Amino acid sequence: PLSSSVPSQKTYQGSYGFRLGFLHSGTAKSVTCTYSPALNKMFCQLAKTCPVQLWVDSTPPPGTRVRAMAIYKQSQHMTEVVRRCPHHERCSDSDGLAPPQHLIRVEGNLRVEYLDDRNTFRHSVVVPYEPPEVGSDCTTIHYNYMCNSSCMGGMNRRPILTIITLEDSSGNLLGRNSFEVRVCACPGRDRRTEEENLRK
Amino acid sequence: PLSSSVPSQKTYQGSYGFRLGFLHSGTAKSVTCTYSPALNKMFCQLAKTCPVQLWVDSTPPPGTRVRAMAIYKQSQHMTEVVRRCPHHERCSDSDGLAPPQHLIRVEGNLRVEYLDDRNTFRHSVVVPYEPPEVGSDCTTIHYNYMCNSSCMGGMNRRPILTIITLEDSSGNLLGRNSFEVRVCACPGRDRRTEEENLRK
Amino acid sequence: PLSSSVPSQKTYQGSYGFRLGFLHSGTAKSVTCTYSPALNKMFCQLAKTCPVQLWVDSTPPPGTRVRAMAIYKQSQHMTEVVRRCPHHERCSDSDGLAPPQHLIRVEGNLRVEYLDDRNTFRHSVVVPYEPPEVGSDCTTIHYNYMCNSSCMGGMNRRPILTIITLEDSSGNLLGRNSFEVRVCACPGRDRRTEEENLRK
Amino acid sequence: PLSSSVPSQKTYQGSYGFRLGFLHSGTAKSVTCTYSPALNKMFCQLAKTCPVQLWVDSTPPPGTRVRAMAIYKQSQHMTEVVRRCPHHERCSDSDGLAPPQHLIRVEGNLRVEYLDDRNTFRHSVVVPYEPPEVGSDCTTIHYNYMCNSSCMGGMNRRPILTIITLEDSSGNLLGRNSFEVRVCACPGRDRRTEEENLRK
DNA sequence: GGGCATGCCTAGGCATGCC
DNA sequence: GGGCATGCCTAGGCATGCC
Ligand SMILES: [Zn+2]
Ligand SMILES: [Zn+2]
Ligand SMILES: [Zn+2]
Ligand SMILES: [Zn+2]
Repeated sequence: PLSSSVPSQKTYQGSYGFRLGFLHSGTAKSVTCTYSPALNKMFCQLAKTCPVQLWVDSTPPPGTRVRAMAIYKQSQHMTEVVRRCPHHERCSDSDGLAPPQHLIRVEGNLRVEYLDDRNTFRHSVVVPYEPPEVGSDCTTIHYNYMCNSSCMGGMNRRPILTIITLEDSSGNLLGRNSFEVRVCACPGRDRRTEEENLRK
Repeated sequence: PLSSSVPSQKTYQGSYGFRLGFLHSGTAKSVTCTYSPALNKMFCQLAKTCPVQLWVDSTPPPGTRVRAMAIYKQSQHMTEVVRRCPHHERCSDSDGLAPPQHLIRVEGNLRVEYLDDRNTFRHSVVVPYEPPEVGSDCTTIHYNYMCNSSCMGGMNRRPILTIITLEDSSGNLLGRNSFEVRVCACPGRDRRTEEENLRK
Repeated sequence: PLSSSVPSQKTYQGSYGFRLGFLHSGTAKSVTCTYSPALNKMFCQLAKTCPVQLWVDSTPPPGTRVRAMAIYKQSQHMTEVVRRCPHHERCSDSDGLAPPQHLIRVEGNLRVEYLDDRNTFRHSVVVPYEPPEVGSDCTTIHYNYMCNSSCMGGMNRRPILTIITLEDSSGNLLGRNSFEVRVCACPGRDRRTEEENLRK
Repeated sequence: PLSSSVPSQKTYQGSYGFRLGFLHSGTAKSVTCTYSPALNKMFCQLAKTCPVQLWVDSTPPPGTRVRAMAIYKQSQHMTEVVRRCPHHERCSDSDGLAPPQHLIRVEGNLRVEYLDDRNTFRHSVVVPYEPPEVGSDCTTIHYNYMCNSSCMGGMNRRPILTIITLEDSSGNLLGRNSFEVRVCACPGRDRRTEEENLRK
């Protein structure tokens, strides 16, 4: 169905200098997850690990949370809630934690929460923010996308954005970043195709 | 789910000399329904008209009915009921007569009945047999197939057979014929490919 | 654990001329199921369809059943019950019909029964025998093998035989045949290797 | 299952100047335990003795303990508790002291304790710290690793770190060090392979 | 229709156990 | 200990949708 609103996608580093980082995976045909700096776009396979690094200039307070939400990138689809297709919704692949209709999961976090917003109807997945150890320089979260961009009755070949927000314990906004996502069978092939088309 | 049984597919012309016939459509691009005599296989597009001719040596009694049912061709899948995938099942394309989950519809017949067999769980579509119209030596029935062979969560790229039975009143068997079906985007392309592969 | 007995493996065509047949699949590196006439040995992948044909000279009575049981081929292992390994036993792959510890499953048959013999401790899977369609010449049963021959804590790289018995309603021996089985990742590779080694 | 937390792996020599040392074993393939300074990685065979030296600049107080814990090295697996596979868990190889599911054991110490943390669900093995024997400069602990890195349903080919912590009698941190571990059939072969690949 | 768009299968060859 | 035994991963390439 449709949402009454559209989540802001404006980059906002905020007080803590919140930025995203991504691994340097190349574009081998079927690399599981690869990020394009040129496009600010992640290309990844269904249900595979997608590492996203959280960078901050200073450490946010305890109780700070990290939320991920997908929206359609094209303005005419923006009000449509991004959700899994009827087939994948029904298949038996829930990890015991995630609701069957949620596109975005976090893997390997017992404290994960899945929200179905009563007012906006938007799905999101939230985990507590954890600083890195004083040595290490960033915190990595591992997302799984549970449909292909092409799934009929679902994203139906429409591009999406993932919006990552840093929130305090009440859910107030601390920072925001985003990136485009294509979930597909051949991330390396598809990334090189879209990068080539930039020259066209 | 699974059926307790598998419908017989044995050709049986019976007392009335029941045979099927098909149009001579070629193998072009744009072609919505084309039949391969070499493969005894119909290639057609989703929700497009598929004419099947009923030929008989003599006219069956009034009350005679014509039933169509799909089964998976591969033996290991035979017990699985052929049905629409979750996406097409949910989309809003019912013609007001056909249940949403039935793969096979008859178009242009007010006296069409759709059965969901309580014992076998098989879907089928039945119309009254009408002797041929003045000038024709055959009665034509127009079927529509409402999922592609490739629909995930549905036929999922498994070939099917359509079994056409000539039945009497009680439902007893007067005759039987069958043909393979591929529902696909490019029937002409795919027909020529499979015919070529016959030489391989 | 150990069984008190060892099932006979003697070929016995019996009154009905019971024989097995197998498809002509080649030795492509990772063909899913391929049979070696030279070795009387099936090579197949885990959980993949393995067609076995039942041939008879004349039709056994209604109520006749077909049973499959694995035993270790090497004499010193013969008394050890063939079962799934601890890992596969625990994984969530049951089809709703087969107990988790059974190596051998039948796919696509609602009337399948799984037995855990109270006296011998042997596992077996049984289905009703169904004659061929009026035209057809044999009956095909589709087995799945749910561990690799190499599974540690399970078959642990020991070869097995599958024993197929034709039985009456009561369990009385009507006929018996058998074949060796290797469940492996690359059936074609492994079949060619063992066939080559015959010359060594 | 998953842990709610991830143990810190930051090196911390602390007040007592806590360091690890390892023997100079070469890579004669057969070798049962060999350490790579280039990789800070131990390569060892299942259940074989793995000497780890504890070095300190000054002697920690009586009641000081030494704890070992494994975690997955890859960030996406970090929250998954490292444990033995289902096969090795079930086999009859307990030394009378170690629980069957613990990956890491200490050999030759009657005062060994095995902990299954109620809050984190992590396994660990702890012994009292003993200053070196007179004439020795370090204290050697002998660990055994009870699965191969490749065990299916266990580590499943994922690299692990062993974290060695010096803690006081309350469990408070006095010092910490770590090393990567590969448990495998051919330590010398595999060490040379990974060292060679450093140049690639 | 002719060109893509885009998922699925599999042969090759690497990873890794075994005696 | 070198020679295999054997499962896993994925780039090549086809299957099949789309307009
Ligand atoms: Zn989907
Ligand atoms: Zn469909
Ligand atoms: Zn197994
Ligand atoms: Zn193990």
